[PDB]
This record gives sequence, structure tokens and C-alpha cells, in this order.
Amino acid sequence: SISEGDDAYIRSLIHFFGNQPDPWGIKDTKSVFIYANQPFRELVGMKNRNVEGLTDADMDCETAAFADSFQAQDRLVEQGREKKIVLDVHPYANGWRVFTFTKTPLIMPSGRVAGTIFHGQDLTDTAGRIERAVVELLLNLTEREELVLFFLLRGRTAKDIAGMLGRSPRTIEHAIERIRNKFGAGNKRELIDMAMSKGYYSMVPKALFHTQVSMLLK
Amino acid sequence: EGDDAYIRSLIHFFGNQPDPWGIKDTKSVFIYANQPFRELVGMKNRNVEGLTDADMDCETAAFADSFQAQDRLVEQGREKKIVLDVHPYANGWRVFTFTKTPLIMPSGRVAGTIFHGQDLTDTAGRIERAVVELLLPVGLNLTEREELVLFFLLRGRTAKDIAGMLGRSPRTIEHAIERIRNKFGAGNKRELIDMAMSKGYYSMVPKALFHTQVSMLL
Ligand SMILES: Cc1cnc(O)c(C)n1
Ligand SMILES: Cc1cnc(O)c(C)n1
Repeated sequence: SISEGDDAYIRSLIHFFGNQPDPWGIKDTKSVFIYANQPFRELVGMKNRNVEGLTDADMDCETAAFADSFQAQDRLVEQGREKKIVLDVHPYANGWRVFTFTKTPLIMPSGRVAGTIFHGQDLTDTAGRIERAVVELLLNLTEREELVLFFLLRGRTAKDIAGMLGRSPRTIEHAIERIRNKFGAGNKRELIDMAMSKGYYSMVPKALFHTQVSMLLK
Repeated sequence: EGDDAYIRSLIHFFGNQPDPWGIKDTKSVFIYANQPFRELVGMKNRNVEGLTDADMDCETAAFADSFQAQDRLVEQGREKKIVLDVHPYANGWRVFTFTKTPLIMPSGRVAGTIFHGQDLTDTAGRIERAVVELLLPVGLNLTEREELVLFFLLRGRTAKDIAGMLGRSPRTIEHAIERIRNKFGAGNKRELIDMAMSKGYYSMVPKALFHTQVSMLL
């Protein structure tokens, strides 16, 4: 039959997923799990409990609170050939982590949309590793100062930042002055140079830390 | 044998992923690569492969040796390895990560390697737009060379300095300066410098600055 091949292909793909350190898995058109390797089941609280066939509202991890929105993603992949990447920042079973979950349509020798495949990648450590690699390819900021500097390093001017944060330009100018002085820079251009050379382009404003998200990248 | 049933299943798998995906052997001779990869390498459209890494119509081949070296220290392990590949690929310079894992199959023998190519620039920019959206509720469309020329214009260099650093004629760099000027609406070089400096363009870093050919493991 053809179902013979559609079950040989699926056991192929569990053998495939079972030998990667990344969280790998596939679920159905009901967003119900068909398989997930030991990495994925270990990122959720499912260390040794092998639970499968359930929804994203799994056992033993905070991920379940966004299970709903997971499945929503799981259907907008299914109505398309193209893949979609999800930034999942979550208090996983061993602390807060910044993952990328790439979700792709599941096609098989059927040719039918059977569900989705998801590939989770741990961005926390590799962000720093690739950052040191890429740049060798070539002070206590407050929260608002971190925001102002994030947008300064990204081509915005003081009036643009005033708009983005809903304060007056004088307020943002005062913030820039205090950032500049904390860097020891003599003017805005020296501030840009100092911040770019000290790794601050890769800084994430700490007000963003430890808040649970899952967002499709666009 | 059953393990080449698994190879055909994963060939169908790789053939239905938007990412550059492929498999090689212990002699690093190609076993399969989807249309994305060999369109990212020069074999867009044409050659099925039974080739090594040197046999491709793209400058990547000059680093085939070190590719193969990577392909041998993944193979003597189970865990993944991430390689920063910055290359003038068949459609321009790109910053990829090639994550390579051993090719294990229902035999259990190390048959070769699987490589996953991910464009790091695109997903980095996607994560940055996502972070901007989390922090919230005039696109002049400069080319890459124009971005480089303006970067150096704002830093006190003249057209012949840019010509030297970029290996182009002084008249080519002057044409680039003229077209940047017109895109800004500036009347002369110094008004262009002032306008760009006041519009936040001092903080843009050209991606062309990372266009140095490397392939190195993290
Ligand atoms: C942690 C997580 C996030 N999104 C998903 O779709 C899955 C399956 N797991
Ligand atoms: C561009 C590139 C780098 N390393 C590899 O292993 C392959 C297959 N392609």
C-alpha cells in the first residue's frame, strides 16, 4: 500500500530525530504529538516520562501556558509550503532559555499535509559563541538608558526615540547625555563608536529579561 | 537494506525543506542535497551530485579542505558541530551557519554527515525586529557598496581611500557617492555627510564589512 510507505517514512523520521542533540519532533493536524526526541521531552519536564499523543499543554513545565498559541502557529504553517521560525523564550525545565523553534509543514510520500515538524535551537550559548567568532571576523546603564542606547545604535535619532518611548525630546536628550557620560564619550559620535567597540550592539535591554514569549519571526 | 529506505525517506525530507539540507559520506562525497543548497552553491538547477566539495561552481570550493576536516570530527562523535561559513556564495556574499551531525541510520553505523545551512543574517534581523516589537506595541534603499561607501564617508575617508579599500576604481566610488547623494537629496558631498549624520546613519554598520571568506567551527 501507500500507507506502508507513510508509516515507514514516519519511523524513518523518528530514527532521524532520535540522533540529534536538538529538540526535534512532529505533531499532527490536531497539534497532537506523534514523536519528540529525548532532547525535546527533556526541555519540557518530560525527562523520563515518555508521554506522546497529548497537546502542547504538557506535564511539568510552564510552556503549557502558551500551548494555545503554539497550536495557532501549528496551523499557519500547515496552510503553506514555507517554514516559520518562532522565538520561544521560556522558563524551561532547567531555567530560562531563548530558543528558536522552526516549524515546517509535514509532507510525506502521501503528499498530504499531515501536520508539522518542529526544530528547537538553543540560542543562549551559541549567540555568544557566534558573536565572538563574527567580531573576530573583523558601567551600569539603567533600563531606560538601555532602551535609548538600543535604539541609538540602530539608527534612530533623539526625536525618533522620544516618539517610541512617549516622552519629550529633552527627556531623551538628558538620557543620552547620561549614557554618554557613563561611557566617558565626548559627543554622540564618540558614544556610538565606544558602544559599538564594547559589544553593546548585541545588548538586550534587561527590562526584556525573564518574560515569557513565543513570537513568529517576520 | 533498510537503511537506504531511510536514506530515501530523508531525501524526501530534505527535498521538502526551505533550508539548505544535504547528506555526505565518510569520504565527504555528496549523497544528496536539496535544490535550496545547490542553488545556494553554484549547482542551481543542474547537477545531481556524487561530487566532493571542491567540484562546485562556487567559491566555497576553495575551502573544501576545511569543510572535509569538519566532516571528520563530527563523524567521530554524536553531538552537533556549528561552523560559521562566510562565503561569496552563488548569489552574493552570505553569512551561514552549517550545523553538521553524523549520518546514523537503522544499521547504527556512521555512514557520513548531514549538514544544515541556515542564513544567519536573515534570522538575526528577524530576531531584532521581534525584539523591537516586544519593546513597542525613510528607507533610502542603499545598496551594500553604497552602505560601505557611506560608512567610510562619515568617517573622514575620501573617494580614493574607498577605492583603495574596496578594490574598485575611483570613478566607480565617485558614482556611488553621487547616487547616495541623490538618494538623500543632498546638494554636495558635505551636505550628504551632514544629512546622513543627522539621520542616524553613523550607527549603521555595513554587512559588507563582514565579507571576508572564512569557515570556522565555534
Ligand atoms: C517549547 C515549544 C514551543 N513551541 C512549540 O511548538 C513546541 C512543540 N515546543
Ligand atoms: C558552504 C559549505 C560549507 N561546509 C559544508 O560542509 C558544505 C556542504 N557547504
